[PDB]
Amino acid sequence: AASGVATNTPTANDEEYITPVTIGGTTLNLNFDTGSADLWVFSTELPASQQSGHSVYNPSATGKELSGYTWSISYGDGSSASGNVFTDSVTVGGVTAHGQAVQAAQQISAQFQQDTNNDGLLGLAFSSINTVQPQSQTTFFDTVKSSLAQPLFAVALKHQQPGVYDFGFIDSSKYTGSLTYTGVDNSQGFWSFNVDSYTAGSQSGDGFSGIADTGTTLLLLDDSVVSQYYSQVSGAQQDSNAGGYVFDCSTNLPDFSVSISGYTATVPGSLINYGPSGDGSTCLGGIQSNSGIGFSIFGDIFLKSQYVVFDSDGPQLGFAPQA
Ligand SMILES: COC(=O)[C@H](Cc1ccccc1)OP(=O)(O)[C@H](CC(C)C)NC(=O)[C@H](CC(N)=O)NC(=O)[C@@H](NC(=O)CC(C)C)C(C)C
Ligand SMILES: *[C@H]1O[C@H](CO)[C@@H](O)[C@H](O)[C@@H]1O
Ligand SMILES: *[C@H]1O[C@H](CO)[C@H](O)[C@H](O)[C@@H]1O
Repeated sequence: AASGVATNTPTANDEEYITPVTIGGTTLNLNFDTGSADLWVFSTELPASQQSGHSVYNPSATGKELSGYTWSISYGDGSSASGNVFTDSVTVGGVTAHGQAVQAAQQISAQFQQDTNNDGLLGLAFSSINTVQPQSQTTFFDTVKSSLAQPLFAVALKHQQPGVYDFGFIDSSKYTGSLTYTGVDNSQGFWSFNVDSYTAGSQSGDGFSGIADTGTTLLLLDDSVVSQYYSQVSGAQQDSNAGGYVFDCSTNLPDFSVSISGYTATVPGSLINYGPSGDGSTCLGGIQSNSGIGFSIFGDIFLKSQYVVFDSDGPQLGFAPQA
């Protein structure tokens, strides 16, 4: 049976996490994304100027076209990418997926044109929302999961330290105490779970649903919850140059917790200071608005507090405080 450890590294301020992936013998640095289901890469089909600063996939060297197949994906922040499809050998953490669909980029939006930190994305959401047309393809995980010792993966994302993606096994040294599991709703292709209640510092409220999303930087919550949280942060104000609510970097931030099948998942206030806001001299908050979508995005700010098991049996999510 197979298993492996893929090492992730955060970019500056932990904006995204990058993990090396070998595709047909070329290693690319990809953004592992439990919020989407596409494995797409910068490729030799992009204009040369857009290849600069990246490792790129050359499908002609090792890939096998999926004849007449295309892909086009659009993400929450407005970014997008599109192209055509080849199958190839894809190795993550020493685990090789043979005949894995690799989505070669022909077009990339401005955001990807300005991010030289990654060479594309490796989706880890359910394969049902893979965007390949006319028939969707399986993610790296779904391709290999019956070959793994257990059909799961697990993630430790850290603040300014390398972390792990564990494929096919649970590393019990990555958390304190025992895991608490909660059922997953995969009906929209996400690792969606329910929280029974929340605590935003000195205030608490009713539950909601959200998705475990390694591809999103922040913890995105309902505006009511954001407002409740920052009402407790002295001098907090919206700064559109920075991305949302900002505050003095020396601020002692309240904790944020959620109730998950009787387990309290707590994000310490220290992790809710995302980093210098950029423009001037404030820091950006790790909690921000979900734009009114009616569910929450449990992005990297939250994940840095937990070890999280993504188990296809169920499916279910397992949580415990990171160690
Ligand atoms: C259709 O699904 C997706 O796009 C999923 C899930 C989602 C659900 C509901 C709403 C938004 C997103 O998002 P994702 O995690 O695959 C996707 C991947 C990214 C590389 C583009 N992330 C995002 O779109 C999110 C925003 C979001 N959720 O609306 N993007 C980010 O967090 C971006 N972060 C910043 O700009 C940093 C700044 C916030 C300090 C990104 C560069 C990583
Ligand atoms: C993950 O699990 C497999 C199966 O036991 C091992 O072979 C591998 O070394 C790693 O521990
Ligand atoms: C990724 O790298 C880190 C340290 O180099 C981990 O220890 C893993 O085993 C992977 O090799």
